[PDB]
Amino acid sequence: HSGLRKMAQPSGLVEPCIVRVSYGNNVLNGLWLGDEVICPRHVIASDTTRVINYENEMSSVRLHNFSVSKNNVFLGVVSARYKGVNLVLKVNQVNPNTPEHKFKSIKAGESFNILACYEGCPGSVYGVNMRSQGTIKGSFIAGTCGSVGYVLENGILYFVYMHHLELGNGSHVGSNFEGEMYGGYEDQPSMQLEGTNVMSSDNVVAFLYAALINGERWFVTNTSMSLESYNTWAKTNSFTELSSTDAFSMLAAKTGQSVEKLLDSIVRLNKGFGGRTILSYGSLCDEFTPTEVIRQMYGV
Ligand SMILES: *[C@H](O)[C@H](C[C@@H]1CCNC1=O)NC(=O)[C@H](CC(C)C)NC(=O)OCc1ccccc1
Repeated sequence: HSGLRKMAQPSGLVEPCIVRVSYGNNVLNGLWLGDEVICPRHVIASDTTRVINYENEMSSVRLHNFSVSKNNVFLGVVSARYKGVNLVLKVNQVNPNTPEHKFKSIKAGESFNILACYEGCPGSVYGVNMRSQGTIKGSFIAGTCGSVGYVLENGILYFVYMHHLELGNGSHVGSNFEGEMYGGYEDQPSMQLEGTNVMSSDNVVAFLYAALINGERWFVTNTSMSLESYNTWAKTNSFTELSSTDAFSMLAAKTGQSVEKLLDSIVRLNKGFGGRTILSYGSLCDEFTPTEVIRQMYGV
């Protein structure tokens, strides 16, 4: 009974890039790469608790009003441009600890790492999973805007997320480094709603395989459901369509349960667990990808 737990990738490369950026009373995090610092543009808003006119804020932006710092290092701001909802600051000094990196976007249902930082101090690291609506269930609180999401893929560091805001339902909204807010959300204190959650089927199947590997089998019966039939069902029950079962071959082989037996399990279990649990959860979990589960269980 090893169980199943959300893991992060190490944060070592990312920590030395974090700086503190402030403008007026606002204080948040920046990402210092080469001679550039990146942070949410709302750092410039004179009042972030009411609707913001960003065209009017930028016009009155005076560079000298920025304070960017790390340790005893105070960076000078030589210029500042919007890149979508991200503010981009050319500073007078190159970050000697800049790692080799690239930028990419995260897709619905994919996992990545958060380094959560409080006004410049990196404080925690934990894995997250992008929800259907482009949000994540982070744990962001006051001071953590500009915290950074990243993934390591074959020895290559990708920066993928910059944190911006929290929705009424406790879901969290961020941007990629092209300055597009994931899910299209605006960077405003509008009482925006997330929209309905569509659970990732691939991920829920991964999670059920993890439970089987761990010796929990109650939710498997002597019935299965074909991919096509399951997809017809998921379109009308807030689940994603499953395009292929190839992703799960290893899990199916190791557990002797076909993906199709687990599609049947989802349809039954979505109506309720009947008092029982699965890896301690009393409801379906879609936070782990198939790949995440295979590496964690087998190290492939
Ligand atoms: C920036 O650090 C901050 C992070 C929020 C604060 C608490 N949890 C978070 O994720 N972002 C904002 O304060 C943001 C500003 C833009 C909308 C211009 N406003 C916001 O997120 O309001 C929602 C909220 C605020 C305070 C507590 C709970 C939700």
